[PDB]
Amino acid sequence: VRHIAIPAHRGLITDRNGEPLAVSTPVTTLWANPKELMTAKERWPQLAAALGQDTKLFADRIEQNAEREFIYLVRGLTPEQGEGVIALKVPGVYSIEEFRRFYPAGEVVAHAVGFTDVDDRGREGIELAFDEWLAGVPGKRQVLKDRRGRVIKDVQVTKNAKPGKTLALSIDLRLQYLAHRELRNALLENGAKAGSLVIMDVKTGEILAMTNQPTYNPNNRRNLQPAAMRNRAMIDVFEPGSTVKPFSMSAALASGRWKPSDIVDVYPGTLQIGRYTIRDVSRNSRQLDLTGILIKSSNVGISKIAFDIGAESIYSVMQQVGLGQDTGLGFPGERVGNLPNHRKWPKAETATLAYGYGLSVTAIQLAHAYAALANDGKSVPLSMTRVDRVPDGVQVISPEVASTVQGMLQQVVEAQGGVFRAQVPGYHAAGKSGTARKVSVGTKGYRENAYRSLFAGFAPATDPRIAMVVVIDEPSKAGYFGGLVSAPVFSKVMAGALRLMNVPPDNLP
Ligand SMILES: CCN1CCN(C(=O)N[C@@H](C(=O)N[C@H](C(=O)O)[C@@H]2N=C(C(=O)O)[C@@H](C)CS2)c2ccc(O)cc2)C(=O)C1=O
Repeated sequence: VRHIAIPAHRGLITDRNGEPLAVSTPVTTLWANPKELMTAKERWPQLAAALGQDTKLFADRIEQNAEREFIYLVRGLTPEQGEGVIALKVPGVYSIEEFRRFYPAGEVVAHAVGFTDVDDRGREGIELAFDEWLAGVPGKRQVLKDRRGRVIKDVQVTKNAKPGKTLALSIDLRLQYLAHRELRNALLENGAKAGSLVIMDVKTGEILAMTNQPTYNPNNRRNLQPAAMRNRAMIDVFEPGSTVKPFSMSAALASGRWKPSDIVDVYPGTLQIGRYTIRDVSRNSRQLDLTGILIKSSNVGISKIAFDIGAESIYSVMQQVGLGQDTGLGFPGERVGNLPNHRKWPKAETATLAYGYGLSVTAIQLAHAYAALANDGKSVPLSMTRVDRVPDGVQVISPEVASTVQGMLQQVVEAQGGVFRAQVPGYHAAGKSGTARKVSVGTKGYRENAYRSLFAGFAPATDPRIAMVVVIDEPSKAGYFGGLVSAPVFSKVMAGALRLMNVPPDNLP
């Protein structure tokens, strides 16, 4: 006598509130004993029709396997259409109860959640990451044959399978939906080719939403683009441009060489460093103060400061806030990125670092860096499961240096000539826009037709609760600046995010 393994019930995956994101539904599998089927050949065409198979090819198969002990007829029928075949009473055919995954939210959380293969085994996303947790231990039942090789059902020897454990994600489904809508809208409005949006609780390190475009339906995956399956927020890296200037500025303030009211001469909006040149886009002034360097996004201005304080001070801050650093999440295919070191930093590499080039980070890392800045310089570890206690973070930027930079970032949103489209009705919002040329397809240089539109920020400025990053690849029909393309998305999603968490408005009306 032999065994057939009976599969375990895979553990439920939910959002932070209990909304189901991946549930295992019962499905029927039918197998047969050819030694018995060959005695009821008259019933084969009826059976084959009930299985939706060709009557001849079905017969061909049962014939070739006549001497065999055990064969599958079909895997993964519904419980209704499955027991339809059982009701035909055909001798030699039996049922097994199996499980198949279903994803209620579909493409909205597909990238995060991932999916299981045909055998209900985790293969992408959280399904793969927490596969041990979610799987459980399968059982088994013994099949009992008699004197003539017929199997009997009246008696059953069974070891019950142990069901998998429930997993509550950090993601808020209500907030994911909102984030997914707006990123899709922005991507279609601007004719963009890809995008990512990350929402994080700055206090708990929880990822409240993480969505990407293009996406896919994990319930129907026939013919699928590899590009559509990428969780770009964790799997793809980019040079973050001027969105890392507040960290350069943090290093400046902490060095004791600079104060907010210092002025810097940025004339004529260019700075030649040997065989290469630094350029300011808005060459509208000769002199800017520190806040003005962020507002007008002066690459020349921040470069001069970097020469004064040195790259070592800048590199440390960026490293402490998590840029180019392991997140500790353990997501499948997740990228650490690259924050380089040189022993002795030349001026060119010192400058480009100061305004966010030469380093590569993920959206989740950028959002994590802004969360520390938002949480009074107190970096807290990332989590994609529901957090039951506010964890021990690390004070990476000084509480005072943080408040200053918080104030400065609030100005780039609210001050004149600032990123006014990032403003949130009823809330004081802080953040920084960015526009960056994409790196050349396998060459030293950069593209000049392809841009990445960035906006990173947090709100409310009076007591930051959540931080957000928006990234849009290759906008192509309605401008391309970050404060034009990414900022409106930030504004839209942040507005909804805050009210959904019942955050009190601090900027009336
Ligand atoms: C090391 C070599 N290398 C890499 C490429 N490279 C870059 O791509 N630079 C970018 C660049 O500075 N963008 C700025 C930024 O980051 O914030 C500003 N963003 C804005 C925004 O609203 O968000 C604006 C206000 C306008 S501008 C830029 C320049 C020209 C453009 O036609 C568009 C964007 C460099 O500078 C550079 O030297």
